[PDB]
Amino acid sequence: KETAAAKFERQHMDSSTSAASSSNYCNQMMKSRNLTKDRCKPVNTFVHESLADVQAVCSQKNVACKNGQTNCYQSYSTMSITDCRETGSSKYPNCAYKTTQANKHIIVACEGNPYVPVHFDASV
Repeated sequence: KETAAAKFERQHMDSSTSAASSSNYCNQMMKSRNLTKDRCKPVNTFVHESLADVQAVCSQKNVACKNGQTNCYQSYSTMSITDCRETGSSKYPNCAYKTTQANKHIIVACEGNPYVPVHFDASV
């Protein structure tokens, strides 16, 4: 139903803001991107850079993915990101998330043609 590339954009891209401005950002974004739909997705990272800058990571530093695959790439530069993690008290359907803003290098898994980001591996 959703292509792998479109699902990555929906779950991780937020180019409309330069950084999460309030502690409520994660509760708002996890719901509007439909990540609290049938369950509370426990962890999710939003990247605040243009889509072209994120797609460009697929041509940057090739590294292993946590799973051992080798189609992962680490951005040469740091990027504005927001980590969203369910709190100890979150309860479907009352999903509650802790928002943590940071500037780190992102690691993404790339696939296809065009070769674009399909999974968010981690940040450093």
